[PDB]
Amino acid sequence: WKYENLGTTGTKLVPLMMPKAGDNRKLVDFQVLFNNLVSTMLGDEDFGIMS
Amino acid sequence: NFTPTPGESYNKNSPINIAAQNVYTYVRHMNSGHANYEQADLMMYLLAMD
Amino acid sequence: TRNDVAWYARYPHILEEATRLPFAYPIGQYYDTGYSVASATEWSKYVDTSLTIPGVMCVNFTPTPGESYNKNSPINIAAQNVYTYVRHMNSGHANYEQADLMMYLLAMDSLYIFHSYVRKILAISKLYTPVNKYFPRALLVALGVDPEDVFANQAQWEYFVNMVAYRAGAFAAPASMTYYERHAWMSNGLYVDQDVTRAQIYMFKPTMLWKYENLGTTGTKLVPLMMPKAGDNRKLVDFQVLFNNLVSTMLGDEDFGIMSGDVFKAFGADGLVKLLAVDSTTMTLPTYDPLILAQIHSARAVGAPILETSTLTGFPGRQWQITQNPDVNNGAIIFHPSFGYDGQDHEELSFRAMCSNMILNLPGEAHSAEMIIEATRLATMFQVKAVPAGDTSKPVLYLPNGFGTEVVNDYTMISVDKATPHDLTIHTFFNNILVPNAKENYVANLELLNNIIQFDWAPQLYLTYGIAQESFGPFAQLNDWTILTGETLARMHEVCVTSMFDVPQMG
Amino acid sequence: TRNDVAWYARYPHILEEATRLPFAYPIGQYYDTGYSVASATEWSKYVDTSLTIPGVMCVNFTPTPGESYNKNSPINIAAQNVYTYVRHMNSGHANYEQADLMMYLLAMDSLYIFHSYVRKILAISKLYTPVNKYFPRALLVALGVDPEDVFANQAQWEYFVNMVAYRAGAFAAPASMTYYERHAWMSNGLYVDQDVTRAQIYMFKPTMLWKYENLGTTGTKLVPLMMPKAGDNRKLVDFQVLFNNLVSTMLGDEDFGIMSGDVFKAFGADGLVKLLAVDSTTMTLPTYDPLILAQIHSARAVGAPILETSTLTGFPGRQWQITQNPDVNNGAIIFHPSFGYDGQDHEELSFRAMCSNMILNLPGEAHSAEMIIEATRLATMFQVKAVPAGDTSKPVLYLPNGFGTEVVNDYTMISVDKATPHDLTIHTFFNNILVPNAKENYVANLELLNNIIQFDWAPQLYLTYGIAQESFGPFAQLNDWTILTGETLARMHEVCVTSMFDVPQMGFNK
Amino acid sequence: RYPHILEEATRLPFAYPIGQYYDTGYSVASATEWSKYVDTSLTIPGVMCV
Amino acid sequence: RYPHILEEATRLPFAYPIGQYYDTGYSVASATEWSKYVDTSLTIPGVMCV
Repeated sequence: WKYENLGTTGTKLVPLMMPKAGDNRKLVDFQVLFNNLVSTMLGDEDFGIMS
Repeated sequence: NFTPTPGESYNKNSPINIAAQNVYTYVRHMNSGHANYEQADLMMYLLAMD
Repeated sequence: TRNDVAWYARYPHILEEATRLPFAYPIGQYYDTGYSVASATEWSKYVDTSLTIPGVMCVNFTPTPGESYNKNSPINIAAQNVYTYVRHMNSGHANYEQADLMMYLLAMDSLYIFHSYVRKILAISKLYTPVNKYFPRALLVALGVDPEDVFANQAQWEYFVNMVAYRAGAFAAPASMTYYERHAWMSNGLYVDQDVTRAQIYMFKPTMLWKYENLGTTGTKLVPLMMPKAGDNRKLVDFQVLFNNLVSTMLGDEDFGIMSGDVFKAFGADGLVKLLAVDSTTMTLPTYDPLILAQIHSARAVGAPILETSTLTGFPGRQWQITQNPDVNNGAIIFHPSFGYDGQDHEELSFRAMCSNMILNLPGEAHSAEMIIEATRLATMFQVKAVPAGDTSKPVLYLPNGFGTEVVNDYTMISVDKATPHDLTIHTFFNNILVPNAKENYVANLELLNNIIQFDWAPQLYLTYGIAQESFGPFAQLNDWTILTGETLARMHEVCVTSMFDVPQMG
Repeated sequence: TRNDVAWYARYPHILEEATRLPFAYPIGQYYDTGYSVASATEWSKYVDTSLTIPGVMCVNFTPTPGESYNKNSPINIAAQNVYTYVRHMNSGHANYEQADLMMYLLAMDSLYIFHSYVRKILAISKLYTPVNKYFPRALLVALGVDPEDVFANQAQWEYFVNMVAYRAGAFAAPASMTYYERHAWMSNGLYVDQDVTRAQIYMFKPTMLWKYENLGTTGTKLVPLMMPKAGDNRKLVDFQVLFNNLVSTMLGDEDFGIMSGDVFKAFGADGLVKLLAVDSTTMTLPTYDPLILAQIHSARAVGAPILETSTLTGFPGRQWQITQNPDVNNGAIIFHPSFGYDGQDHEELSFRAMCSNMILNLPGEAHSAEMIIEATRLATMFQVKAVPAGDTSKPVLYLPNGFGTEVVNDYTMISVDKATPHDLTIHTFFNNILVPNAKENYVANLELLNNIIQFDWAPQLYLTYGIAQESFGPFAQLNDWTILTGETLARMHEVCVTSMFDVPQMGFNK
Repeated sequence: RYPHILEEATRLPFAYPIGQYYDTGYSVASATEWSKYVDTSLTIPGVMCV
Repeated sequence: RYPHILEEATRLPFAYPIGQYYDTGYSVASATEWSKYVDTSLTIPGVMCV
């Protein structure tokens, strides 16, 4: 579940698909996935206040 | 191959909404929390951490 | 001569494994039973798979001083009694009369009911049960508050209720005058219909309160101030302007301070009505009280309060008013409301079913005098019809044969919707329910009836139909009933109005 | 919480004089409430002054051996066990099979039920009470008997009951088989709903009994013999004709004589069912039994029995029958009855409301296994529709998913009328009630509902409105409940039918 | 904290007798339009003779 | 004598986390016409490197 902020009209959790069992993904793909996951969380001050 | 879920939720009487109310009461009121977010925001932060 | 072992004791594991079923379903929750045939989905509404169980029935009441037509009324005799008690305990020349003191003493009751109401709104919000999902939001919706405003603004709500208790606690009122203790007992308390964990809850909410409205040399006139109804999502600003409208004429006023100080000198500080304080740990638990349940079971709803803005075609000047005027009835406190109103300037044809003699029903077979007279408190019977003026009148009004220290206006029931998203449903009704001729409201009326019979001591229903031109009588289960005529209920009402307003011994 | 009012203690004389009220109105007669508003006679039917409290709800049942469509049924397992004990463990005769012995044991139960029936008719007629004017005539009307006949011919009734108990002793049947004890305990008791003075009364009456039929070498039947219904006003001669018709094919059959002597030899005279004698001093007082009330609550009426003269378009061969044939179906006893019949050749569309899963609610919060297994004895859930033989079919029939030792056909409630004679009213109804679109059906249905809610552990109602094409679900006050599906109730039915037909007097499982 | 809730939700009848046909029933119940595509039967054998 | 009213009137959110911008808001709601003459900003610094 990837966090999505819509502002005053709500807040989503959207799917972020993981690699499947034939994909042969390197470390750079998992680093891109982790950067895409925490992208909308470390710069949000709503998340900082709640944290 | 699994998908993490908060449970099925279509009204306020859901387990995730009851848990949202409980954790928002403990964080916001029993401890002096901030007032710029609601219970659904705190629960979705707790769901995004998982 | 040897009795052999039975089958259930020869195979106890078979019996205990076949009968292991999950009981104690949480209420506050929609349940689908499913189909046992499963081909019956072709029979769409002819198969009912829904199971909704209600949780809250709120009794919506109006506090009254009893019926009053002259100075021989029990409220005026009580005014005389309490005024000669207070005046003969206070050295000096008073500036107020007996009627001013009794009108102060009723306005203080409306303040104390307001404080118990907002403290109930506060103390409900901390209730949680896993097996009751109506807690606390259905209780808050039934009291007419926005439930999210109480959780979001909890400290401001606590400040408001503590300031109401501080500002209304500055006035004195006698503690040994059971009117205050009874109204506090009703307004502070959640009542289960049965002493179980998944029980249905009864509440008491004021429909209106009495606002003082000083007039000067032309007397004193307690006016209605309507409370928020269930479904109104009222916030703290609305309850604040309601409190400010209730105290605008008596907060920093000299006459109310003089009357309060005279009551404070007459009755000691131990003899005054104490308002409960509320912290963040204050909780009211649902209790089992058979006296509450006995008077709910024999409650009869009188209808909506008539206001000065309420339009009634053939009835002008019938608004509910506790009045006082030295020009009228020799300065007596006057209150005689007419009943059978619901808004909606037309005749509510279902109030004709309230013209029978009531049935007072109790459980067991031995009934004490205290139980019998406590079970008749919310009961009000009509006596005659009010006379219109103009030979063209749309509603039909009724005069009672006396009433207690409070009358019931309405009942509001909170259940769960059987349609998605299964939110709370709000149904307001009298004892008398009209079922007009349309296909929508037959199954809806049956759902209301099945919802009402879940409540163990629910008020007795009277149902009229449109095409039938016919009312059906008391829809309730009876155990040990008697038939009350209006004169027996009038005598019990006069006894209980006298007992509520009674002052101790000295002069 | 509400300190007591000190004014009531200081003036108890005024409180006692103001609250002298006539409670304990005797039930059995009409009461008028009167008028609070004396001018409300102009609003004639919009004011209800009537108060009709009912007294009797008769549960009309059919005794069953359980559902049986193969040899693995509980009745066939019981047939094998009792035939092994009678034929082989004791030296029995070899001219009959296990299905013959089991059908003899099933035909004896109808005799025992008939004896309990006429014994309850006799014991009711001596009951008169100042507090309950339903006694005894409403109980006698609900059982189908002319109540003046039992009064005028009390000695003849009293000796006929004893003669039934005497002539039933020509046939031997085991006493540890709790099928007989259950049916005798059901069809004789007067059951009170709340354990107070003028409480409501539940009875159990057989709708039909199983009459024995011998086809010779091509099988053996049990066919229905209909009992009188609650308006019939039957004299003693009708009940004597019914008892003569019941034992007509049993006392002259030497297969039954051989099987009777074999059961007598195998179990001994001390281990047989003893229908006990009644004297002139024999009374039944009504009892409080929360197991019986838990049976009546959550009971499910399956409809009328289907007879061979019954007219069912699209269903020509669906008459209720306990049949065995050595050529058919491994020689197993077959009872596969269709349900949902209303006595007419059309679709009773309120039985469509019996197609959802049932609710079983019990008192309290701690239910024992014995209590849960007892409370499901009259519950019957439909499973599938029957297949119509053809394409045109007016009724809709239902196959169950098993049933207990008895199915409910009907309920009959006796109440007083609200119109000016104020006589006894007889209403018969299922759990499912159709309210058709007519101007006079809604107030009558509401009176039926309000009479039903006087009975404490009443059956749960399912009301269908013809104007809305919509049914409403279980009209009852709930408690600690579950949702039962068909397989759980089928497992409980399997358990109880196995436990009823078990004879511990046998040499089995020691 | 709620052992009664757990013990009441999990009381199921185990130990079904073998030698017996079992119908599982439908969980969707509209699926009777899908006649043999839904399998509700449960047969368990008892004897394998060598 | 009235510590409940004192506790309810002084439930204040202290311990604002430093590192982010805070807006104070407007005591006078019409003071947006005086745009830069009203300062609603609060920027607390964290690091001074010598």
